Amino acid sequence: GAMDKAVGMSNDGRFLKFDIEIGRGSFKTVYKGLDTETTVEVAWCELQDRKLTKSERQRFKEEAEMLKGLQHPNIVRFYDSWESTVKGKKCIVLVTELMTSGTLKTYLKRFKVMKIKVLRSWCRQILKGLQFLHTRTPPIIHRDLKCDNIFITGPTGSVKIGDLGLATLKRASFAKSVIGTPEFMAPEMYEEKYDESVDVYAFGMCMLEMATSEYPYSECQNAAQIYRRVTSGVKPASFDKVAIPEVKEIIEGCIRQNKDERYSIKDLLNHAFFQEE
Ligand SMILES: Nc1ncnc2c1ncn2[C@@H]1O[C@H](COP(=O)(O)OP(=O)(O)NP(=O)(O)O)[C@@H](O)[C@H]1O
Repeated sequence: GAMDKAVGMSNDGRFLKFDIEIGRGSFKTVYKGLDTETTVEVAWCELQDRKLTKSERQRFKEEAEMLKGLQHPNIVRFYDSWESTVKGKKCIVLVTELMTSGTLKTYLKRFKVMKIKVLRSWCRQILKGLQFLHTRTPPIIHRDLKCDNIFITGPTGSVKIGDLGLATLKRASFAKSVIGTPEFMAPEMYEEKYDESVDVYAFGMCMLEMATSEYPYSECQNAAQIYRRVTSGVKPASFDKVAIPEVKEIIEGCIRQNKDERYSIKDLLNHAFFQEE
């Protein structure tokens, strides 16, 4: 069967690809693969864009080297990446930990609401992962945090942050200058700046999504209206639907327009909402 047809391999024979398509987006196709060295299944991802400039691919090679030496139990593990030659163009392959239980976003669609104990636990694990990344030397900023790339190991398991280090390549992809997902992007990111606090802003919106089970700014007609609102400090309408005042208050501190007024991650971890139990 399916697991007997290895239709691709890394140069070393470590990773094998099976013709089992497990998902597809506009950036990436994901296939089930095998790590022959540990026997664990992995996610073998193939980038849709086969016309990235030499310079884009070179920069990503340097990025993948750093990603390959980072590990934390709340971060989806990055194993390797290389360029395969498929047809007429350089197809980039990434191999990552296989996540078998979907995302926070699909969890919210399935269960409709998140219980406040589950919220607290998962938000705390996201915060530990970000805090790990922010305290490396040098610091690593994710830049593209959202509910869609936060994975779970099971409905009562643990959270892993996905897509670390792919924001530059996602921007290059199809030469479209996509900077991120408007709903989660701090105001300063449209001026081409980022610091650690963009991740605090995005964490705040993830928390807003988990507390309300709706996408932030779903009232907005398009990304332009979101841009205008965020860069004048107009909150998403869902902020007033937040039912737990402590939660509301954390979200408020995370999404402040002025980056310097936002909570630090350490502030967040010591908050009574998280520090309790
Ligand atoms: N490590 C993983 N293990 C298993 N499935 C994954 C993994 N990473 C992504 N997927 C799934 O593969 C599908 C496509 O991934 P996704 O990240 O939506 O694609 P994308 O092209 O990067 N982004 P977008 O264009 O915004 O959809 C989604 O259903 C993901 O849940």
